[PDB]
Amino acid sequence: MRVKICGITRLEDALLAEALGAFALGFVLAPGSRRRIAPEAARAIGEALGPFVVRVGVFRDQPPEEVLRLMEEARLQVAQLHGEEPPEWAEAVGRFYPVIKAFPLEGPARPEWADYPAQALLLDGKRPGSGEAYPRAWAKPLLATGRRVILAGGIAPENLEEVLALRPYALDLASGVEEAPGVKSAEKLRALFARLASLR
Amino acid sequence: MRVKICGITRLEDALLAEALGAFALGFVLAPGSRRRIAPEAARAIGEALGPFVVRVGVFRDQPPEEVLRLMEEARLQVAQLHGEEPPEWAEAVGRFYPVIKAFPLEGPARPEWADYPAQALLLDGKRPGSGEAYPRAWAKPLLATGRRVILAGGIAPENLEEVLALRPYALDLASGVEEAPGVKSAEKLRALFARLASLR
Repeated sequence: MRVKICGITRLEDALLAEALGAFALGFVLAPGSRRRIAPEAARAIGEALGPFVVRVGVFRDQPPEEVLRLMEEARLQVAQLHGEEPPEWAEAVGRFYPVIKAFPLEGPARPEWADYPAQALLLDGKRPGSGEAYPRAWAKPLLATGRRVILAGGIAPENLEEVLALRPYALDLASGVEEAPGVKSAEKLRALFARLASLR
Repeated sequence: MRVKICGITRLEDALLAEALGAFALGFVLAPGSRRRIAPEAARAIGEALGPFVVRVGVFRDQPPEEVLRLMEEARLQVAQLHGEEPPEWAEAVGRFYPVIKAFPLEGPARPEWADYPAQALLLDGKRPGSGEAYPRAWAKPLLATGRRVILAGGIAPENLEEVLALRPYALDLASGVEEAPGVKSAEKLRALFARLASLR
């Protein structure tokens, strides 16, 4: 199963996540987040990573002119629009980078989202980065569309069997592997990736 | 273990490699190569892929400005320099994209290659694209340096043990999983990833 570790703020965490087998790493550049990091910093960390890990930039309600300039600034490869950006904007950025669109789940997901112009659709719980989970089924309607779906929302090594069952494109983790918001736990990560291979 | 499937020329091959768990896909843009693909085609195939797979451009003795133009046209994320590119060129391309530098092995690897300015050093056979293998121990001297090394040169699901034992950063495959140059074999691709999971 593909795993993305979001909210990276330290070299230490990026390297461990990479070593454990993460396919992608998230770098939050949305002013006002509990996991925000300076673009220049995210780039420094990127100079330290290997070429086979995707660098994702996370934004929120920022004009394409902004995002594209930030993406370049931090030398990122994929843009995650976590605000409520217009498909027009997603399209403008999607013209330079693959785009992942975030969508809150206050219940069932409107299959019409599979219509949003993004290479991946992320199903996150009520609040963004609030470690709040939700019932596994709430993803059915979107997964049904066949679009690549990334499951997030309080995922952790404990309740993997659930999300893993749905067999989505990838899993996105943050709180589930942190000792604190923005700080990762070597142990948590270790077990997580230990569980996965175990559930081969 | 991280795996890159190089020489992609068809969407079906890119999709299968992605589905099987490849971390990266190679798109050859070097004139004279048997697995060369049109940059507009690499872009099109790119639009069909998920965001968590790295798109690599492969070049040979092409100047920075050409490399950068191609990377942009094909919308690729990492540049693989497979010729005799001097460090100056690697640094120039590296201002914008992570860089992988290939070294054709004709004997034990030079530890001083660790000084070349690239995020990863790829060890290929005496004749790139030939599918010819080489004594794996030859990788020791460079692996010893601690830098990220990617092993290539006629790797196939049949000889995974030896290179897997070297614990490099990643493995690069092409001929080992093809029915013909540029045309991947579904059977071989599945065999490879099954053999890997079985040797975890």
